[PDB]
Amino acid sequence: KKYAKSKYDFVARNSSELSVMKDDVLEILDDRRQWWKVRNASGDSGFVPNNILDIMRTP
Amino acid sequence: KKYAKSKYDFVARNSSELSVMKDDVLEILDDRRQWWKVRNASGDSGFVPNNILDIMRTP
Repeated sequence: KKYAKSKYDFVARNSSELSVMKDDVLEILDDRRQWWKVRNASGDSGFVPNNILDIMRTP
Repeated sequence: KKYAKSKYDFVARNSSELSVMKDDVLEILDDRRQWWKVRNASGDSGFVPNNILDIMRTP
């Protein structure tokens, strides 16, 4: 059972994000695995775990 | 534009998560800011940026 407290307010820019108020206590899920917000080829947007993604860059 | 390629498949379990297939090319949003999956006092699940949170621990 991992917990954290929000130091600042956070307003979700859309329904896929979660709004929180300063001092709110939250339970951290998935064992702190980190996520990135991404958009696919068809314009769909959402969160994906970043440990299975590889950044693409010029050689 | 910043892009990443998925190395494995990922099946969304929530409407805020985006299902992806191996080899899919995704556009990374929010300048790669890192997010955590959390659950609030109300029991709702969601994503919040991890840099506004202070970890909490009991001695």
